[PDB]
Amino acid sequence: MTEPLPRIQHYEDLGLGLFIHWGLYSQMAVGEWTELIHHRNQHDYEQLIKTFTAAQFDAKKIAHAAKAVGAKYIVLTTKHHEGFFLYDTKGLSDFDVMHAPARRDLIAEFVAACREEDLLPFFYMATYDWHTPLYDDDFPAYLTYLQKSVEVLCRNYGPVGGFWFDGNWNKKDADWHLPELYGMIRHYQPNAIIVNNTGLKNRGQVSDPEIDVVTYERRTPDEIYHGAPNEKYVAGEISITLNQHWGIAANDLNYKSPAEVIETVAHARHIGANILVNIGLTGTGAIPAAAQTYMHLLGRWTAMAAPVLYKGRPVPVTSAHGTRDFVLHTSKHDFLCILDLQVVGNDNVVLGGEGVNPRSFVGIGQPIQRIHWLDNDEVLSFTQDLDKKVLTVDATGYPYGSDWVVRIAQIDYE
Amino acid sequence: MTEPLPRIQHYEDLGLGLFIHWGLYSQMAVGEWTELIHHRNQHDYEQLIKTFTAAQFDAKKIAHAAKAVGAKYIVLTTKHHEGFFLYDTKGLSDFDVMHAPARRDLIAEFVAACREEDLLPFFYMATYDWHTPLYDDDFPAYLTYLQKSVEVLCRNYGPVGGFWFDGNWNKKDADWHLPELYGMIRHYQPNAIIVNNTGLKNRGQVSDPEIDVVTYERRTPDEIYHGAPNEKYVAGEISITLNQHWGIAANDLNYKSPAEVIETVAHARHIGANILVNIGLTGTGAIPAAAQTYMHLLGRWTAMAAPVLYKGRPVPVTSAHGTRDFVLHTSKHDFLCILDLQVVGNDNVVLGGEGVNPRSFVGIGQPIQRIHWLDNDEVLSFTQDLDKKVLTVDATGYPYGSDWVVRIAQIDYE
Amino acid sequence: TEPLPRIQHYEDLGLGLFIHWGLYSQMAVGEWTELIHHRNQHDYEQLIKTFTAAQFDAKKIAHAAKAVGAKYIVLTTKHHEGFFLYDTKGLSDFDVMHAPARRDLIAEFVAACREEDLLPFFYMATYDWHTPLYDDDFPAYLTYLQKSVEVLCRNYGPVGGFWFDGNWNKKDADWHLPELYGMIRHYQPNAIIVNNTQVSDPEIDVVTYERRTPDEIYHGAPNEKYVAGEISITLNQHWGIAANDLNYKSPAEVIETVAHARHIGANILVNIGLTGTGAIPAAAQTYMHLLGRWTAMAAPVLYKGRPVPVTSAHGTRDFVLHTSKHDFLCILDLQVVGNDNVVLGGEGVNPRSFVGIGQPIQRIHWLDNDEVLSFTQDLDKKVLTVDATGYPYGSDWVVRIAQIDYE
Amino acid sequence: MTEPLPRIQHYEDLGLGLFIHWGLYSQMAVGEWTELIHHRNQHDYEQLIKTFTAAQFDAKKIAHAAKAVGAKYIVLTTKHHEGFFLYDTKGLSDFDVMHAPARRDLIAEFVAACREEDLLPFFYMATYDWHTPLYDDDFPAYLTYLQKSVEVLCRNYGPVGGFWFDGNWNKKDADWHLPELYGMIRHYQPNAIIVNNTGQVSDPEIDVVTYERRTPDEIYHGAPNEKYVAGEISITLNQHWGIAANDLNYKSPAEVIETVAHARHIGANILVNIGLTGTGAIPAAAQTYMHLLGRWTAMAAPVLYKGRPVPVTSAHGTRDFVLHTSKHDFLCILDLQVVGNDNVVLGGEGVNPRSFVGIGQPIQRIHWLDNDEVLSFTQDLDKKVLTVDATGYPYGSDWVVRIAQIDYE
Ligand SMILES: C[C@@H]1O[C@@H](O)[C@@H](O)[C@H](O)[C@@H]1O
Ligand SMILES: C[C@@H]1O[C@@H](O)[C@@H](O)[C@H](O)[C@@H]1O
Ligand SMILES: C[C@@H]1O[C@@H](O)[C@@H](O)[C@H](O)[C@@H]1O
Ligand SMILES: C[C@@H]1O[C@@H](O)[C@@H](O)[C@H](O)[C@@H]1O
Repeated sequence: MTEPLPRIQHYEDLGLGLFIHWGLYSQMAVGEWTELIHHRNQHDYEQLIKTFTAAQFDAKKIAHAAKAVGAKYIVLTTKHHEGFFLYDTKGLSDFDVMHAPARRDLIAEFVAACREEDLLPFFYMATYDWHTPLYDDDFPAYLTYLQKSVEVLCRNYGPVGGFWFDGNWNKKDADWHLPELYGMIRHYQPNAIIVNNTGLKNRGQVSDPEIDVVTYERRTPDEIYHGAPNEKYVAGEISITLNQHWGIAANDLNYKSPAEVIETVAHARHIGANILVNIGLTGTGAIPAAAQTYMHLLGRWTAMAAPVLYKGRPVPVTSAHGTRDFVLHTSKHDFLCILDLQVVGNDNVVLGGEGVNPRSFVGIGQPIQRIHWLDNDEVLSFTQDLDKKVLTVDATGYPYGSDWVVRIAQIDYE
Repeated sequence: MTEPLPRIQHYEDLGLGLFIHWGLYSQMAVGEWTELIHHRNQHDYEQLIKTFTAAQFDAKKIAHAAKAVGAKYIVLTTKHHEGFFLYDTKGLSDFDVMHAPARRDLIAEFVAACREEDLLPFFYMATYDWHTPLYDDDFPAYLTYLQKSVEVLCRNYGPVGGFWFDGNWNKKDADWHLPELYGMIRHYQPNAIIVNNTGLKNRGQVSDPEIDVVTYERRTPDEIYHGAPNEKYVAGEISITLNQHWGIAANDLNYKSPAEVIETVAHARHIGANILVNIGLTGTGAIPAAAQTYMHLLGRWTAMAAPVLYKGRPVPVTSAHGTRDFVLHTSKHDFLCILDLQVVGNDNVVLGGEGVNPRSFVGIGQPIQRIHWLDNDEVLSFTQDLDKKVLTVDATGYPYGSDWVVRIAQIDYE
Repeated sequence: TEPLPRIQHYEDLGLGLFIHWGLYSQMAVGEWTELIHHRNQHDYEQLIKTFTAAQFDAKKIAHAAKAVGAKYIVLTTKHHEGFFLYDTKGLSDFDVMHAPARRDLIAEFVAACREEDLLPFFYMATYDWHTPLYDDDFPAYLTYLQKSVEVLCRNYGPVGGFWFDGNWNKKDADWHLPELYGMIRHYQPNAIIVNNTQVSDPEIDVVTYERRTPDEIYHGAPNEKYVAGEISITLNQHWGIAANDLNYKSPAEVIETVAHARHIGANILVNIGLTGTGAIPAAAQTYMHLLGRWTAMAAPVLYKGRPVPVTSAHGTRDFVLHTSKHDFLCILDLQVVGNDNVVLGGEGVNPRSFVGIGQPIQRIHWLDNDEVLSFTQDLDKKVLTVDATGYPYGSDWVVRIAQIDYE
Repeated sequence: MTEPLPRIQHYEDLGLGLFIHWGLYSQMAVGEWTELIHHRNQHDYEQLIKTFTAAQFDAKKIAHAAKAVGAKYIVLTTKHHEGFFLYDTKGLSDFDVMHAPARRDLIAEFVAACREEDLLPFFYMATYDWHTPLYDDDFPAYLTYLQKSVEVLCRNYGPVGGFWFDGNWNKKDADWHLPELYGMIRHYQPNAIIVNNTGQVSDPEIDVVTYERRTPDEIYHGAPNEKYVAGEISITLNQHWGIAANDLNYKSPAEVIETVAHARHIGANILVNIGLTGTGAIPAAAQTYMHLLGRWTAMAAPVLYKGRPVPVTSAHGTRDFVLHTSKHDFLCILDLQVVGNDNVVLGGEGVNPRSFVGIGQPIQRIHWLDNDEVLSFTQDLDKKVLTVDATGYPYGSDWVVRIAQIDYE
């Protein structure tokens, strides 16, 4: 029964973010966990620092691509489990980009590029670290090292959109000293969104009062947890990757369809969450061609969906038996999100979408002036039963040559 | 009881072809049927000839891309329903590429490029034509025009891999004079494969003795028809497009997953058919970026599957209850094609593929020396019951960093 | 093309009861036992000596048909095993007159049907395992088959129909159907002829279909004779009784299949296998009582209702049936209504739509309890949307039927 | 992770029980919740006591039917939400069978019948009660009334197999004084099984938790260092527990068999429910299900009682599973077809390899329980793989869940 604090309300309006995984692992192109899962010799793996040139990393291109896909923030891996830092740690560690041939603070380039495009920069930081022996040998000292690495991020790069922490699940029973860590963040970055990824086995959990967002990794839940009754509201976020891996994986051919990606983005909004779509950069920091294809396709959809994608919120309006349709609410309009439509041919050439296609909703109590598809402005016919709050629209199929996967009709009230 | 003629045997070894739709419709990017389905003014639509530059058509790059994806032939639209010819009709018509600014016989460039890459060139020819008034006003004269247009293709381009006719379904009861049309083809191109697409309502029918291949458009059948029992054997072919349209359609976002494309290719081989994977070129003749992504991903799979994709054939060996696995036979080996595998993590991090995974097959009666995955040469453990012809393998999951969608194990016999 | 009167009458029957009873019934391991279990023929045929029919009461069978809402009964007069349940008058010694029963069972059956206003139909297997003629002299077999049918055509008065089964065993043979059906037409001009095998002869009235045929059935060519259709269901996996077949379908599935038949424009036969001595088993009685509650409720539409070009909205299994005065919405996948405290699933407003109704509606009500439903129409697009309320607590009809009353 | 108490171990060996719903509601045949859900006038509904004759209740027939179906206990509704008691409450209430024309202690008849058949009598008791005003108007006094009603059951009927409490879910936040209620039960009936249908372990004295029918995974047996608790699932034949004449939505007999097998697989007991008629008879429809289930449980007798879940999984895409006794393993195999022949193809004809992972011991022989046919098999002992040719049913039979006994070397 609490409502979101302004910065959280601002976060929910972001809607869609791009997740970016890039580290030393990227050179191998066999997934970001390669060092542990393939049981590599650490010394040999860590030699990858010597060929980390970042020769194709262009933060401007990345920010441009995020803008074009309709993303409003980017979460970049500043340090993954491998423990290599993509920024200047100022003497905290020698395992950082300043000790690689790249010799560029990549996080500085990233934040400048985000600002030029009006995107919020978010920093992913692994809390489970494979590089520093402090992790197992002196946990209290490890917490200090982690906190210092975050402190550098809080003080050297201007205002930060958010932090995305990951790895506390590796030591479920430890005292991670979150009030000190989060408190430090609140001191230097009062407006930052704090996310703690509590991992696959503990979905929806709030690990500290300072947490703003709970995560659902890889897969969508049925409902988003918004925090205990009477406590601070926390937002939710789902994250998906295009194939089975987060870092680039050259021989992972198991990509989701573009259509499924569109349905997952719409679905997140339906259940009241943001969604992160992940891409893994190449070894040298380029967006791979495959990811570019997905971004172009999703980008066509998000441009069409712009009136509702950001401000639209769940509302107690359900769809009729046997359909996957749903409704989103802004302060001026309702929007019918309609799935499973077909292309329209003509009476001679039948594509599937030709016949009258009544789609009903329960929970709309106000007389409607008009309804129209966002993609082409066609006006739909509809009937209402105001007492039972029933709306029925004839959801016409796609014009030949197009197929939006999730089609959106805007409702204009009297 | 008949066996395939040599040319048809050669056809079945092709396995995979690339279908290419390119015409005036391409400039509009709203599907190849746009002229009819969107009720365009014919005069105005046909003005698209004036901006047909083919400025980005490079037959060499196209043939190279076909070779890299593992295709062994290409079917190119020489004339679609719109009735515009991509070749020099030598006085038959003014509605051809020689009267467009391109001024290049595109079919000549195509055939030369195919030959350099050892690909068979196939010519798609629409028999239902929206351009010539002969079609409705004087059908007998239309048949003469169609036959002459095919005759030009038969005499001016060297040996032709095949012809892919489409549109007889528009007049199911007409006499199309197939003996004369196919007799002419047999005269000039005795070795050509003749395919007649009998359309969605008439799957797998033989419209003349000269037909070599029956088609199944868009969708896969349960069984491939090989002709009436004592008659000429005919091969089968399934055709699929990446989204919902054959020509390019910019706002059709409803793409199939790469994984489904891989499964459909494997499936086609399982049931004893070739498969055509379709791309629509841009207005100026380029392979679009999205199609390139699919070709790169499918290309990794077909390179791995090369030992079996071409020579492999269906064999009476079935898989155990509840699996989608199947077997292909070459003269030296059997190959287990195994679906629904997961990635292998480790003891600590579980991804799904870790446990022993017994997959059984019924119909293998010969003792086996060894079994190994094509992708990494790992040796699989197995047991046999020779009397009941049971084989059981432990189908290990993918090494982290990879996912082949359909994984293939080669059997080596004693 | 218009159905002949007898075929129009047939389609109004709607539901029939199929009865399988033969020597196989004594073994209670399915009607194909002789062939599938590779039994010694001589030994199997000895079952004639214990065929007493001690518990066969044709009146109880006719009563069970009436209670289930069936309008005809198809009885196995001779199955593949080749034993005749009637007096063949010298054609064969392998008939009920040579068994201890010593009763013409078909005569008792026809009298019982008549008393209950039901049509008697005779199943006759054309694939026969008894007579050596079948393999050793096919032309003479056809004569024997025809004679056995002739006895049925001439000794019992007017018959409802004949249900032939087995031509599929020899798909390429000449069965001499014009002679066989011509003989039937001579003695029994009004009888329905069904062939369980596509139309194999002009005299066929009804073809059989697979119970899961999705689409409305084939009625023959535009200028040809109209042929009706029929689907069949058995309660478990076997037609004759099978004591250790526990794989019974749900009553709900049986109800759905009966409704589905009407939706695609077919009759439906529900099968029971009698015990060795001719009794209806207790399990079959349970199904009859449950289906019988449904068919009594559905009576306004079950007989006269016909398919009509009105489709249901996306993701629904709902369908419409038409009589001359009314349309009926047949609505599936409803839930029971509890309250605010006790949620059973059927509580919320439940809009179910249909496309193809162009006339203004006065009133719509459920057949089971007369509750009036609210609805809206778009007459131009022919859309109807009803609030299909869920079942009153304590009931669940599986297929619920709403009658439409027009203005 | 501790070992079950003797009484609980004995409970798990019961395997299958019959649930029986019978009360005043039965006379209306529109479900057991009719009084509340149909918003009936309380005074008028409660008049049903005057026609409660029990004229067709025969506890002996009920116990016989339970025995024949292979059930080892019966849970009878002694008082449902309607609040009418099927036993002599000895002055606690006038709304009991002694004030109805029946004038017979039905629970006494029930316990005697169970004993003659070697079945454990269990008493269902609704804790959510619609009759007494105490329930809403004076909850502390209600708890006393409930406890007294249970006390009568604990002192007047000899040793009681168990109690099956239902209704605490109506007031999830209330203090139900379970230490006192269960403490009283422990005093008079130390060996009784206590089940609380929570709609979680609500008190240390609970022996059995109830679970959903469709629970996929092996059940929760209590926190790691604490008392082991058993599990139980329930199924009814249609949508209602009391009789409901116009509820035609019956499950298939096949689904009932699969649910019984499934309960064993997850390590639970299962209750199959029947609702008696107004006058206390088993309806004909219920009899059909019991005859069918009975055929299956008689065949499954070697494993149904003593069989327990074990870490042996089935191959990809099958629903097969394994149960373990001290002498044998049993393969429970689903989705088989009938065997015809080459000419008449019924589906079960081909070799049908079904695999399991987790068996590490060499096997001597495997055979179907229904007909003793010996199955062929191969093993890979290092990877613990077993593959059997699971032959289809002989024509004329179909067991739904077929069971193969494994005999070890
Ligand atoms: C988003 C994912 O979440 C974590 O749990 C990591 O282990 C993965 O590598 C990835 O970063
Ligand atoms: C392969 C497809 O087949 C035909 O039927 C054409 O009408 C389509 O446009 C396309 O070329
Ligand atoms: C109705 C069924 O149909 C036939 O084909 C027979 O072979 C069956 O035994 C049964 O009579
Ligand atoms: C077994 C069922 O369990 C309870 O929750 C009751 O409310 C039902 O009526 C029935 O007794």
